[PDB]
Amino acid sequence: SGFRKMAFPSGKVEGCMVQVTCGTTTLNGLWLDDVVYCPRHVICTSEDMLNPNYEDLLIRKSNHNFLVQAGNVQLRVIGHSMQNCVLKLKVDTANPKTPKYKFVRIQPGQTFSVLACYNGSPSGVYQCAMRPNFTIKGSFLNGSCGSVGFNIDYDCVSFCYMHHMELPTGVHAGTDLEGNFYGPFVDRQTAQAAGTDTTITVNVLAWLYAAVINGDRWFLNRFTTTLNDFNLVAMKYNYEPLTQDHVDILGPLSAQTGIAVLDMCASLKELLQNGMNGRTILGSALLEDEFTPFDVVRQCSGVTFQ
Amino acid sequence: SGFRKMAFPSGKVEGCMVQVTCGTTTLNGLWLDDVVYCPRHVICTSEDMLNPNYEDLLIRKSNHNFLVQAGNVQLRVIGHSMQNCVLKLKVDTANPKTPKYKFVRIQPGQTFSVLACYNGSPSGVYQCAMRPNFTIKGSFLNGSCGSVGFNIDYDCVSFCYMHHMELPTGVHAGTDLEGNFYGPFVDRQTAQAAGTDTTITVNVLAWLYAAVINGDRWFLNRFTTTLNDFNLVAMKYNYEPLTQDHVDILGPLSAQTGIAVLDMCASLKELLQNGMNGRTILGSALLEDEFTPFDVVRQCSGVTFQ
Ligand SMILES: *C(=N)[C@@H](NC(=O)[C@@H]1[C@@H]2[C@H](CN1C(=O)[C@@H](NC(=O)C(F)(F)F)C(C)(C)C)C2(C)C)c1cncc2cc(F)ccc12
Ligand SMILES: *C(=N)[C@@H](NC(=O)[C@@H]1[C@@H]2[C@H](CN1C(=O)[C@@H](NC(=O)C(F)(F)F)C(C)(C)C)C2(C)C)c1cncc2cc(F)ccc12
Repeated sequence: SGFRKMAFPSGKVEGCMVQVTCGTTTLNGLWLDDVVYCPRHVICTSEDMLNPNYEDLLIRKSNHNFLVQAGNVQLRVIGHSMQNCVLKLKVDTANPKTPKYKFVRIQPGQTFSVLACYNGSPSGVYQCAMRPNFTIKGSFLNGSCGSVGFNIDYDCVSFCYMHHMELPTGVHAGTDLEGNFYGPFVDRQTAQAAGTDTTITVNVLAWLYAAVINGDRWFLNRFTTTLNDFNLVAMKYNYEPLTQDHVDILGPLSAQTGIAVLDMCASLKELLQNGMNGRTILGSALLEDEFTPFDVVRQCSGVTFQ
Repeated sequence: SGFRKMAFPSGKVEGCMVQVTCGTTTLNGLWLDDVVYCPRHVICTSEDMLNPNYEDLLIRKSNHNFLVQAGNVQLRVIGHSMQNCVLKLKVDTANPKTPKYKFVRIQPGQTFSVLACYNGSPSGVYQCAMRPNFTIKGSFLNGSCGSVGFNIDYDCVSFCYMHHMELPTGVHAGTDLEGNFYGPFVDRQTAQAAGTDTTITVNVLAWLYAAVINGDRWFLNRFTTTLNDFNLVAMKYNYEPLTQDHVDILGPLSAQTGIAVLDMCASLKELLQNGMNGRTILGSALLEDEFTPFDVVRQCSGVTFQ
């Protein structure tokens, strides 16, 4: 038992991280087969980054303008190109540690592990959700651009996120590995801002089920509610609507606990209207929304990866 | 910016995990050089584990009673011995992935990363503190015994914890890597129980400093307090006493924020007496005590490991 924000083991990703230098800018790259992926704003200078023009900036660069450090070993760049907001640096060595991988784009509401990196050196790993407003509440300092987010499905790494920038509220914005931003953000220094967020309802319900599995039951009640009357209540407290597909996804968790999905919604309703009255759930005094139903089945059942 | 419970990159530990089978019991082992370390209760049966007698049980075993799986590769056990509560299985192959390592025993109040493992296969990584009562609030299911806790200091893995057992409150107990239990727990099936805990005061203060660095300031005040009058207040709310050495350890964080340690104690005093009045700190509605001053300097400054 127990319940933690748990990241995937990071070793397979650690073996892909490298340092990319262009000019006086150093950031992180992802080395898979003979390509290094990194944020294209590496080619910008301080005054470039105000309103930059990346096709112009890139034609003025040469392969030798890019220094790639794999540990204490240098890699010749033998080619370069831009794909959307990432750079693809072709190098003369295939990464012998290349795992089986995929480039996937995730949905707001889904979770992933982030291997925070500086100078190509992994610093720490932690779990994030893609917020409904397409930001992530990460932990990132200067030099962390190019760090990636990922999931692991048995032996295959599905890369979903590359870090580009921190917004003024202290949340983080980036791209999928094809260089397309999550949300309405651009790799320029404008006045862009997150935009209003919502709470991920289906995830909160999944986490209430994790609590019941781990013995917290005080918030249960005999009451019930209909999907419509619940979705009424979610809308007032700035929660996302719950769909029938969310109810279906919660099926396994409902069956394991014996608590019908709509009954747990009645509990959530009461928790939203009454607060928690000084009690806690899974060590939290807030309703937690960054565990998916998958995540809960994962720790409360115990699946591994090889 | 941002602040997360962040684990160390786990790759160096992942390359050490193996599966140990003896009879019908399977658990995890740690393979360093030519030795596999694992909980000695692997040699027990269901009826053995009531009041077991390990020297007797071990002399009845042979090297071939121990099946060791390193991935899909078997390792001959060529020797076995007991050291306190762990088994040392000498195998015929040195682990080529053996990192630089140390076996260290930690203090209640310190933190570490846990690589949860099943059947020798890493499942997830997360951050824990050693509670004042020598338990850890982990996340562990059947088969997770033998999973290890660790810290990384540049390139060297300091192993501090091996998982043995779950107590009835759902917290976890185990040993250091020399086989000596943390706290008053035994690898028998008795009625043993955690025993009363306290909140780790110095860690809460470190986390308030992390909040100030990340822009939460509402809990600040001009007030001050003396160490004695604060330690008075800690004792009522079941917080550990704060020592002058704790104040010294908080020095760097005090200097970076401009908030004297004893001033932050006055803030903590008010937070304990008044609650938080519906506000949050670093996304928490509770005072968090599982980040050390080191941990805070680590994310709010950005140190890596190679
Ligand atoms: C990566 N190592 C670094 N990010 C950047 O350098 C990006 C990149 C240009 C500036 N920038 C920013 O993150 C800035 N933010 C913004 O322009 C905006 F708020 F998002 F609009 C800023 C002001 C330096 C934070 C471009 C936007 C393309 C990076 C990554 N994570 C965190 C930080 C924190 C920092 F203090 C500095 C740099 C960070
Ligand atoms: C490891 N794979 C497993 N732990 C054990 O098998 C240990 C080990 C014997 C029983 N045990 C326990 O953890 C039991 N707990 C206790 O006896 C006590 F409460 F701590 F006193 C119990 C009742 C099965 C949980 C010895 C004590 C030496 C393990 C590890 N982590 C979590 C779990 C959860 C489980 F449900 C079962 C086994 C677990």
